[PDB]
Amino acid sequence: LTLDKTDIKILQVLQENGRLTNVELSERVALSPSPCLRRLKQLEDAGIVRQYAALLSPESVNLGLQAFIRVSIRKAKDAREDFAASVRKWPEVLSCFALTGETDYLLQAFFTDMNAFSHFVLDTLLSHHGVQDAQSSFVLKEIKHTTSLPLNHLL
Amino acid sequence: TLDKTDIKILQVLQENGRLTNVELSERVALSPSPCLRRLKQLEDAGIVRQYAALLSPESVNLGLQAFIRVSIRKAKDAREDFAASVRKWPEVLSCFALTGETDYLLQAFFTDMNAFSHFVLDTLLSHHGVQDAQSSFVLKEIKHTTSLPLNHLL
Amino acid sequence: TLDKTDIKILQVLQENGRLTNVELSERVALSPSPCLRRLKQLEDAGIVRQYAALLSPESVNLGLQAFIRVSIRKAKDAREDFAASVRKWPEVLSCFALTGETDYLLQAFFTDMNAFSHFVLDTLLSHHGVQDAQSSFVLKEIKHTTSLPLNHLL
Amino acid sequence: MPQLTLDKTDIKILQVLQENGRLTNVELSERVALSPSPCLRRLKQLEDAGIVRQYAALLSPESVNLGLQAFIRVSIRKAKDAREDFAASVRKWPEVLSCFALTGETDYLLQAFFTDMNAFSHFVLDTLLSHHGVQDAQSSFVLKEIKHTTSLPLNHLL
Amino acid sequence: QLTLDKTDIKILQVLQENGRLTNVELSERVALSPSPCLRRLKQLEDAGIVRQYAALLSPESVNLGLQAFIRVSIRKAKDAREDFAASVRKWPEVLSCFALTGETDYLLQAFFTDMNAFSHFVLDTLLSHHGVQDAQSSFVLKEIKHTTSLPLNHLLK
Amino acid sequence: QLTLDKTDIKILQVLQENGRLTNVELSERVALSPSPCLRRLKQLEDAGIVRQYAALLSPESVNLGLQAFIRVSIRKAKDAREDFAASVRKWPEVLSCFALTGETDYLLQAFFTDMNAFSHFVLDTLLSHHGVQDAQSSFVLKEIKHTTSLPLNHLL
Amino acid sequence: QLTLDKTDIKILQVLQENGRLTNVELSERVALSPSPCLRRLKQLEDAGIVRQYAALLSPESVNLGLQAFIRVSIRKAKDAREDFAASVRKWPEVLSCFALTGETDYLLQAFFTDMNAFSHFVLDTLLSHHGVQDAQSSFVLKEIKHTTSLPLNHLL
Amino acid sequence: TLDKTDIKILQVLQENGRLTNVELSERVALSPSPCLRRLKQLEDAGIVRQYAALLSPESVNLGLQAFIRVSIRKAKDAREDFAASVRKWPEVLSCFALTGETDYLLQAFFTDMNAFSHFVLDTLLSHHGVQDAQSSFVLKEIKHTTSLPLNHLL
Ligand SMILES: CC(C)C[C@H](N)C(=O)O
Ligand SMILES: CC(C)C[C@H](N)C(=O)O
Ligand SMILES: CC(C)C[C@H](N)C(=O)O
Ligand SMILES: CC(C)C[C@H](N)C(=O)O
Ligand SMILES: CC(C)C[C@H](N)C(=O)O
Ligand SMILES: CC(C)C[C@H](N)C(=O)O
Ligand SMILES: CC(C)C[C@H](N)C(=O)O
Ligand SMILES: CC(C)C[C@H](N)C(=O)O
Ligand SMILES: [Ca+2]
Ligand SMILES: [Ca+2]
Ligand SMILES: [Ca+2]
Ligand SMILES: [Ca+2]
Ligand SMILES: [Ca+2]
Ligand SMILES: [Ca+2]
Ligand SMILES: [Ca+2]
Ligand SMILES: [Ca+2]
Ligand SMILES: [Ca+2]
Ligand SMILES: [Ca+2]
Ligand SMILES: [Ca+2]
Repeated sequence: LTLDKTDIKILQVLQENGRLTNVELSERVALSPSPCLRRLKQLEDAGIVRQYAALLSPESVNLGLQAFIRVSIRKAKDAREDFAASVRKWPEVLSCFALTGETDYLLQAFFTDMNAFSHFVLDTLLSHHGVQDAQSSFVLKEIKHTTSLPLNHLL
Repeated sequence: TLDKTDIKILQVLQENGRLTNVELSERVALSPSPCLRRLKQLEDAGIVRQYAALLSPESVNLGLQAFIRVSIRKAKDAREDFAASVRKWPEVLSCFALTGETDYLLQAFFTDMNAFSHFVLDTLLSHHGVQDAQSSFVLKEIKHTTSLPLNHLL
Repeated sequence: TLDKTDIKILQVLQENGRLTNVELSERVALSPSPCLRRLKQLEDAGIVRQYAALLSPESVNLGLQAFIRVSIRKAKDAREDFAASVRKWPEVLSCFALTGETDYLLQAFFTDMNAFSHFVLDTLLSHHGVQDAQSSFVLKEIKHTTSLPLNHLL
Repeated sequence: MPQLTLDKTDIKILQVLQENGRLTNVELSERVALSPSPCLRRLKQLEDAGIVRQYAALLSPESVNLGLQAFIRVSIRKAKDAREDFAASVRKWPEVLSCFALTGETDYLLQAFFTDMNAFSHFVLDTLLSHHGVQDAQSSFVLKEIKHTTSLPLNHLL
Repeated sequence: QLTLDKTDIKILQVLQENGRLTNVELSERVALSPSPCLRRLKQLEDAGIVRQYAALLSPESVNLGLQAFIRVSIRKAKDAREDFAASVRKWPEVLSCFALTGETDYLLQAFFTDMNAFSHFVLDTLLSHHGVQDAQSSFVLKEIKHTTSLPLNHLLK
Repeated sequence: QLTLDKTDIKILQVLQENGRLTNVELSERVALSPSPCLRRLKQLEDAGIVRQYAALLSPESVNLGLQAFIRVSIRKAKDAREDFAASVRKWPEVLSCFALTGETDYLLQAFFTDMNAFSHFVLDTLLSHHGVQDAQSSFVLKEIKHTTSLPLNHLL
Repeated sequence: QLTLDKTDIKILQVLQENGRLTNVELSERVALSPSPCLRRLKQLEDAGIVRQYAALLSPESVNLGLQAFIRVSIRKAKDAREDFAASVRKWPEVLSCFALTGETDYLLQAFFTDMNAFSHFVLDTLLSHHGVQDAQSSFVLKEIKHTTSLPLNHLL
Repeated sequence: TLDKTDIKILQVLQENGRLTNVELSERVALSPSPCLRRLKQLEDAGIVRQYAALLSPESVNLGLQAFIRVSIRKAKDAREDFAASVRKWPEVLSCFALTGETDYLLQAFFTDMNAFSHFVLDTLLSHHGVQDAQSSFVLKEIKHTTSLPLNHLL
């Protein structure tokens, strides 16, 4: 159905604390336990909540190097498919978007250090047949990073 | 200091963060009590910085996802005011000071191309520190996960 | 050769291509009998290539106006085939071979980024001649008129 | 929305008018399968409710000695109303037909016509660049017009 | 090799601007007897310094109102560089050509009547050539300065 | 305005290659008597067709074996584009200078003895100029073709 | 993995600056006994720390007036990265070669006599090589700083 | 004054800077006494500007080699202050004013990406003269020698 302010605040609270209890959740939305849990399921089935996940600290797991790699695919057949299917099998790459502009594709990957990166790029990214060109930048400082989408545009 | 079981939790949790101790204990092949101290222990540390509900963007009218490349003005204030402003802009999820010709990279979600129009013109570029902005748009999500790779710890 | 009076006709007609022979007789200080000949003499010659209804994009749900900067292959007939193709794509209104870094420039209209994505990925780039493309979108229309300047003719 | 108030014939009106904009209700109606009174009804509503914003004559640039079509990319300055004053001034330049605030490296893109490269030189050096807001300009020219129509596509409303 | 002095340099300075002075005139401007003056100038030619005497026309005056600078990029063959060079030599509208450093392989200086004329060249000749991978051209809005004259002061001690 | 006929142009073609001919020598190839042939070339040079006769020297022969094409950016100011234009005119090592379209504001053609002299130029004088915002220079590796001669077939 | 003692650093600081020193001279700079200076040093050399001792010459002194940096791009063909690598190793005019991140695939530092020398190298060697897709070179106008000495205070 | 022998001295010494005169005097086909005579004069002139020990970065924990393309502010003499500063930063081994888009180029070494970040953001960009910096990093070292070519002197 349509989301009303109640359905939003849930999403708002949950995008920030996705491991709450239905009890805690209700206590933060002015809802009764059962009526809360009903509305959350609706939201889940209707694709609105696509996954509950535990966000780790990159540094905590020795992942220092956060890479933004701008690749450029080949003008060949099934080059964009093979590439896509490949990038889906590389755990070091978390995200991947076909972008407007000079950049054909953009990858956000994590690595131990520059060595790890060098090995990745040289012996896997660039080895892929469909990769024609790669060009990568590194994060010096994380100004802001959240998974929480904006929701005021539904009020 | 992490160990093999300690880790296997993280892999499981990263993908299903809303598990029950009983369930998580099961997978990591632990008992609830010793499982729970570990999972806690890991949070105590900061290994897990948050559990979050991940939303479908289109599901919520946000169809337009932009990566903007901003270049900040060269002044002592410029970097901090801008930093403090971008933290207060909810349509922008991420922000990174990068290497290369791009000084700062912004990830943001918007309702449609018009919404973007008002954001950049009436907020982004209006900010005194913002000297120039240059933006691209996602045509296709090939892959998007939040789960870090962990095999380099084994 | 056009005289000051012919010039006034074309200027009036470029702005209201539906104007009556009478009001035209007025705006150009003439009689409707001769005045009509001047216009006929124009259409018939070839100064006036077309009269058109201009619609408002938003009005018909075309909120996304695109400018695509293509690069054609260095093929004997890549130039021909592509040109033939862009002629049949109703989403692309104009197409120019420019000077500079860009080989061709396309101005075209879409419903939304989705409609775009499908066009660029399944039709633009799928075309054999198209080597690479990079497009930018219209945040704001500061001015847009089909009327040419004519003061250089007096 | 355009599916709530528009039906087959209404969309055939706008297709036919976009290409032959200076007819008469009878002439047009004589081509959409209607009559000189009902056709007017639907027609007087399209241009009443914002659809048909203008009827215009389209001239041949070379015909009127305009043989140099230029696509200038301008970067505005980070003053304040730099963006206002520029916008206001672009509208006063007859040589500049269109002006758009685009995404990408370019801030604004102007489409303009001139007589010859001299005319253009004088325009850029003496006007575009002389304006206080214009920080930089870079311009390319049209070598060959592959396709140019003012008519929008409407098949997305069916 | 020759040894050039004040009086020989002046000869070259004077000639680089007035390539049509007589020997007499030239002899008075540099303060020499016509006879040895002449010898000198022939010596200066005989030494390879004076490559050519030419008349310089005003493009505008001969309806070549549009001057271009075309940054062309040559394909990767072996013969591409030579075929292209040898073809550019035969294009009269193309006056100069230079293999430059940086992102440009070759830079061309060419003159045309107008943009139609240019369009016709680029699309039907330059890009038609098998070696030309890509072209990217700009045009002269204003000629702030243009001289054939080399500087020679560095030679004076 | 002068109305150029088939012969007049020839006179320009032949001159553009050999600008030091004797009026007789010219008479003898243009198909004009020494009197008319003479008067015309004057009509031509007075009209503004023939703007000058110059000796063309060999760069390398005079130790100048480093040709530079500088792409410069001028600061947008009231006293900017003027001052720079006037300065470039008094810089002997810069032969030509063009305000061209595209990403470059100005293109400069300049000759130097070596990379060091260049260095001194750009650092101490080109970039020291207050109008000069940015400089980006390349160098000629090989001169495929260089002629002063304009084409004139378009007038036939 | 290292965490060298407060003077073991010093030895490598001094030796990076005066690499032909006599153990006696080395001792009077780090304030050790003349014997422990071949102990501390023995160890360091006997690891991988000191890769080599070289005489550094003055480029203009040997006529190499033209120091150039070349941004090369490999073909995304086959073993292009190998053949090229092995070839750059054989070109003595090319001192350094680094595979960088960014729009540039490879960066080369080289030295030449004058701009001509460079032209011959580029057209007749670099670009002739099968793997080299495009080259793009800038030159050094002025050397602000140049030392072979690595910073070591991060080990204290 | 720089004959064939003097070059065979320099070729040998650039590779083995700590070469025994006994050995050196052999590798050039000289007797010891006149060999020591030639090298001396070669360094008393300036040909041999320094003898130095070259270390292995990885060995000293400097994993990140990096090329920063600086751009100096066109101020009164930012050019001077910056130069004087860059000589005081030991992390930056070399700095060159190059032709092209790049005003200055710096070659510098660091421990890790964080060290780098600290330098750029708190030292490089904080200097008043620095208008912008863009930096690329060494993925792999195909070749690096301090020895110049000398065949051109034969
Ligand atoms: C798929 C991408 C390469 C599309 C391209 N960036 C464009 O703007 O059209
Ligand atoms: C802080 C940023 C301006 C850093 C810059 N993008 C770099 O390459 O180091
Ligand atoms: C209107 C402009 C300031 C827009 C900006 N250049 C962009 O890339 O989106
Ligand atoms: C048709 C295009 C490839 C022409 C090219 N952009 C030029 O400036 O010459
Ligand atoms: C005067 C110059 C700065 C003009 C500029 N190159 C342009 O194409 O608009
Ligand atoms: C060697 C190159 C292809 C590396 C690439 N330019 C990058 O930034 O990762
Ligand atoms: C002739 C060109 C291919 C030279 C190349 N642009 C360079 O900088 O070395
Ligand atoms: C010193 C630098 C600003 C010089 C500039 N890179 C040029 O090519 O002229
Ligand atoms: Ca692209
Ligand atoms: Ca979408
Ligand atoms: Ca930058
Ligand atoms: Ca809009
Ligand atoms: Ca191009
Ligand atoms: Ca034309
Ligand atoms: Ca911009
Ligand atoms: Ca002109
Ligand atoms: Ca090149
Ligand atoms: Ca030379
Ligand atoms: Ca490393």
